[PDB]
Amino acid sequence: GVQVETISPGDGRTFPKRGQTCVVHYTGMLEDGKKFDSSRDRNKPFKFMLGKQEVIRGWEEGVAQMSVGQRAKLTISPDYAYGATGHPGIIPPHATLVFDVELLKLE
Ligand SMILES: [N+]
Repeated sequence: GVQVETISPGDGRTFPKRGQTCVVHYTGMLEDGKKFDSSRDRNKPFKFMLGKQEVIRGWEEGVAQMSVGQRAKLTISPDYAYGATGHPGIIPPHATLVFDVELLKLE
């Protein structure tokens, strides 16, 4: 499953619902602490609709427990990320990923 640890609190009341577009900034890291992706480096926030399975299971379940403005660290197990196959060249098999995600707003 996913484990959420608050880094900085959000409003404590606006949680994302199915069908909404979440606008976030993130940084992906492998268990070692090595970065592999980051909307921050691209200086452009990422958007995805909750429920449309366009991101890994772990983001859909973890981000749904965050509120607007909150910045959290998600620790996601293989079964909720890229599985046994991973994504060769980028993500190793059976990899536990750590994301530093900040929920900027909802649309
Ligand atoms: N995968």
